[PDB]
Parts: sequence; C-alpha cells; structure tokens
Amino acid sequence: GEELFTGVVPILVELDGDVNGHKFSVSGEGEGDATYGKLTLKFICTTGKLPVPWPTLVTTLVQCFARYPDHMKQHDFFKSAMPEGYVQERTIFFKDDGNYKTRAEVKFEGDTLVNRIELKGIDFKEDGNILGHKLEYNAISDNVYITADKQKNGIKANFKIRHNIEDGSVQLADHYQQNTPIGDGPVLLPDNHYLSTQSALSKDPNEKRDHMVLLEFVTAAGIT
Repeated sequence: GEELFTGVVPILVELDGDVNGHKFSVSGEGEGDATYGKLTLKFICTTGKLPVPWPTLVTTLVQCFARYPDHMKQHDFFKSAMPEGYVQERTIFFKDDGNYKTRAEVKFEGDTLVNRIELKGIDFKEDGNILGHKLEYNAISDNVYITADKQKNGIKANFKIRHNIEDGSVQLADHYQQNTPIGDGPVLLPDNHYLSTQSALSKDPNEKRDHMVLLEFVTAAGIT
C-alpha cells in the first residue's frame, strides 16, 4: 500500500455537482509525491462557469498523498487501503448558509490515483457568500483532526476552514468526514493525529476556461 506511493503518482479527479439545482462538473489532473507530501493539480469546470467559489471545492477535490513521518507510518490509514481504495464522505456546513454532502471513491486505476466525487449542496442563500461569489480566491490552510472509527473499520475526521470574504470577514466551513475501505483487507487504524495542510491557489494565465491551479502540501503530525 505504502509502496505504491514512494515515487511521483499521476492523479485524476472527476466531480459531478449539484448545488441548489445548479449542476456542474469538474475534472482535474496532476501528480502527487507523498515522500514530500506534495500535490500539483489543475482543475477545469467542464460545464462552463462554476456556480460556487473554487475555494469551497478544494477540500472535496486525496489524503493518501500525506507525508507520514517515519515514526508515524503505522497510523496512515489512507495508503493502507490501497490499491483497492476507500470511500471518503463529508458534510460541510457553511455557517449561516447551506451545506455540501460529498461522497467519493479514491482508488488506483492502473498507475493512476483516481478521485471520483459526487457533491450535493442544499439550503444555500441566493445572495449569500457561496452562490453570490463573495469569497476571495485565497489559499486555505488548517489541520485535519483524525480519529479511528473501529465500527466502520476506518477513520473519522473533523476540521474548520475559514474562507476569507471580500469585505474582510470570514465564512466558516465546518467539515465532518468519514473514510471506509473499499476492500476487505487489513487497514491501519490510527491513534489520534492531524494532517497539517496548506493549499495555494492560482490561475493559468493561458487558460480561458473556468479553472483552478493548486500547489498543496500535506504532512501528518501530532504524535511524538
């Protein structure tokens, strides 16, 4: 499982979304290098204009690429589930606004690590920060707090993302996450720890489609 990540691995992401009945699709390509916790990705809205802010999709759009320090390798659930993969589900509660519910399957297709996602968003405000596009195209950085879930043979996680709003304020997105293996083989059930994650968002100056370029670092921590 871990051996599948010792080099650079191609990534494919495919997302189908429906937020308040606004339907859209995103496709992504890039590479991950778990040795350095490093991800480089480019996403394109294939249906036209994205109806929500790109920053709100970052966490949805492959924590198997986390750098787990040598001394914490027995706590890496994500790679232990490979190549068969895992289901990753979230509910993301946007404070004073709607929620996303996401279901994804993360697995290998040949040599390529694939993340296939369905996203459903409901109860958003038409002129809120999300459907009104009031969030700054700004990096996000925070800690993903992971705990074991023995009853599902997987993990749970929780974290908060504070998205900057255009007026200087913050739009909180409270994340609740569950991962469960797809295969029936043994997986690593971790002690409590976190992934320290930083995502830098940018634009391809030659790209005319609605898109997002990401450079992301992911590092496991919190166990000495």
